[PDB]
Amino acid sequence: DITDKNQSIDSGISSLSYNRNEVLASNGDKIESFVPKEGKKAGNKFIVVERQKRSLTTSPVDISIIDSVNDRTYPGALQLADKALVENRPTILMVKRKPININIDLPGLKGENSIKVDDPTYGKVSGAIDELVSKWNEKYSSTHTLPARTQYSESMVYSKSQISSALNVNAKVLENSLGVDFNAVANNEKKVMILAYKQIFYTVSADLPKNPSDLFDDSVTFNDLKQKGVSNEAPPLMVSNVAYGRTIYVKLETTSSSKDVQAAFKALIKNTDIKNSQQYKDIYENSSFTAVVLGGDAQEHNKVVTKDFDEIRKVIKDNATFSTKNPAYPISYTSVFLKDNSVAAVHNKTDYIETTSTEYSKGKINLDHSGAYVAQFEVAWDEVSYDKEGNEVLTHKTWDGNYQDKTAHYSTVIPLEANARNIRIKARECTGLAWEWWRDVISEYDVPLTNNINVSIWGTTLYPGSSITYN
Repeated sequence: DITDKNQSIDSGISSLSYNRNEVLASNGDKIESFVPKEGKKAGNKFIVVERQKRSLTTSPVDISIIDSVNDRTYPGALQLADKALVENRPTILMVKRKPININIDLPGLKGENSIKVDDPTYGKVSGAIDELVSKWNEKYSSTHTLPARTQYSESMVYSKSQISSALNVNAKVLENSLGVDFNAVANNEKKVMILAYKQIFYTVSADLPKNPSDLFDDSVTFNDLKQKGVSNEAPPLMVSNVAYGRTIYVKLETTSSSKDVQAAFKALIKNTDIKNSQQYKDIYENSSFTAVVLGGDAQEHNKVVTKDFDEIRKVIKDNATFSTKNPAYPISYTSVFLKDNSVAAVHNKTDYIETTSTEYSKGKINLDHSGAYVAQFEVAWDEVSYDKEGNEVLTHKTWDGNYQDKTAHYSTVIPLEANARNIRIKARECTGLAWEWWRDVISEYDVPLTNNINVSIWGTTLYPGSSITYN
């Protein structure tokens, strides 16, 4: 009973100012610059990046607990709604607890899947569930293993702050357990795709209280709570739900930049007969598949890393079976504002860059003048580069051998850089007054920058011959 006159328990709370749609918000990073496009030389290739702005906004209900085989949050715990909570390290409230009812979502129990907890508390709650669980085993004695509810999530990685909203997990976690090299994808060197195999066995639901005062014991006056920490910035919450099980986390990382990564990757995953593409096969060489299992009942720090995805597969699947006997650890939960008893949701909002790319393979041109006459060639193309605006800039370049007699069997190669475009070859036979007045023995326009563009002419002044193969 404070002099502030907000003495009644149900009064303090119900009369507590705040905005649910904020008190639990995680306004991400605030980026404001980059460059719409960029090419880059790295080995016998030409990299083309593109920088688009993206804004992934999400409002989660399903919050992931940090210390999987460890930290303990449960149906009843009362946690203030502050930033600590968001970082999976929520402050906690401990006052005298009046009885409550638990209920597990386990199958074939609708009607008898509910116990009471005379003294809401971890050990208490846990044990209860324990007894609850077993009781099931009893009703289902010829079954020791039942499938687990798998929830799939998946996405490439552009930022901690990005993958962190997409998959809905503390970014730190991934950065340690899966070991992410952000700055490598941030520079489009590495391309990462993370897998989210949330294994579910069941949950536990704490029956909603008609009123707050129905939780704390009468001896608990709202003012002790205003004291425990509550405020317009600490609206207490009750864990309305907890889901138990684990989570398989695969990481598909690579060094390529061939636009067909997410492609190859997905093809690989879904294991579609397209994954036998020679191109894919190459993108696969430069890729490492790491898969770990968090949550519980699984040798901590365990981990896999195979170039053969088949190995990642056995992992996942062999983690579907959910033993009813062995302990199931907490991995997800959903609290509720006492006051309005509405579901408490987090506000992840952030802008990030969407890297996009393609790779170009170098090539050279070989000329074969096994001709019974004299000829001059004219090879010209454009080298591409990108300005600060992300615009193409066509630098026109020509072979210094252009406009020059070449006799019975000549030989030369013309090294073209992987950023070569508008490639046109053209051999003109020298029967006439001058260049623009000779007959064309070959003239291919916009030739493709193949491994090798070989132009070979042959023939008689009168009866010329020519061809051009590609690799």
